[PDB]
Amino acid sequence: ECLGTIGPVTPLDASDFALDIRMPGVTPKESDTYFCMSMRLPVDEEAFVIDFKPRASMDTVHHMLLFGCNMPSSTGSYWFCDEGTCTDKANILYAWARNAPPTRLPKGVGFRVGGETGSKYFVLQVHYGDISAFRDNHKDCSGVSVHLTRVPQPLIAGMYLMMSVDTVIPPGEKVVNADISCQYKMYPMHVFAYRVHTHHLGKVVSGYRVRNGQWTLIGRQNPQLPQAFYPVEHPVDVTFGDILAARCVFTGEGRTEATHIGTSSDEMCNLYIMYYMEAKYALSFMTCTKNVAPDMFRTIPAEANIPIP
Repeated sequence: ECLGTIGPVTPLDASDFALDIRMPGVTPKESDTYFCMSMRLPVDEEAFVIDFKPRASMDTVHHMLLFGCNMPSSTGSYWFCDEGTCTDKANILYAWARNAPPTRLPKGVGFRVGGETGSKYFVLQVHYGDISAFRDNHKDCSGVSVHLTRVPQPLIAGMYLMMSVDTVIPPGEKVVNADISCQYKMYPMHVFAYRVHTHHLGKVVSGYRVRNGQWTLIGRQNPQLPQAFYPVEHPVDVTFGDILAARCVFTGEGRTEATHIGTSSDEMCNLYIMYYMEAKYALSFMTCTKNVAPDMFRTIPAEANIPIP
């Protein structure tokens, strides 16, 4: 342990405590290695994550992810995240890039963990991007501190994940569109941040809320930037009756054969939409894996198609 003697649980006032989540002194051998560790919640009952503080090496940490899950992919001290992250759904809670904004939780908003439904584990992913072979051993203890409370929060945060699966990229087609769309049928969620995931053929990912045929932008981004959470300037209310619809733009230029949307020889079109909902009607995760309203896309705004290099 990098000499740090901070302690894995720190009590705060009565109902709160901080959870130092830190790599157990690891040593990366190639630039672009993703290391993973897990931390169990110390409480069995329900708690609320209400804040984070990055503790990343200035000199080499590129990216950090924190997820919430019940079954991490390993039980050893640490592992290579290529192996997996969680065996079950890895529910993303926090993201950090060097020089990207970190996006703070709004006041009164907490992620729900523990209890019957809540994630039992945190898994931390630290991407090292920039390494010298003279570092010998080094020993890095990068991670994050997390502020938890058992004071029930009034708004609860969650992740609405949009995923594409029925789309293929014929090689050399300059522009290929992957569209996603599901009906919204829960209580109101209010969208306040978003992240976009795609492999290297992705050009731009956009996400919208369509209400009575009018599209409101949730967020838009080139997915080859640092894949952190970008804040929504004004949070978008999404409501029973509305449709959520995204739109991944790919290229097949330079490619030999058809690329699919399913490993790193595939592609992916993921849009991670981070929301809050009033506590009594809330849920921590939702997913769309379909395109139920494909014809609607002929009327999608023109900004959805314009590149962001």
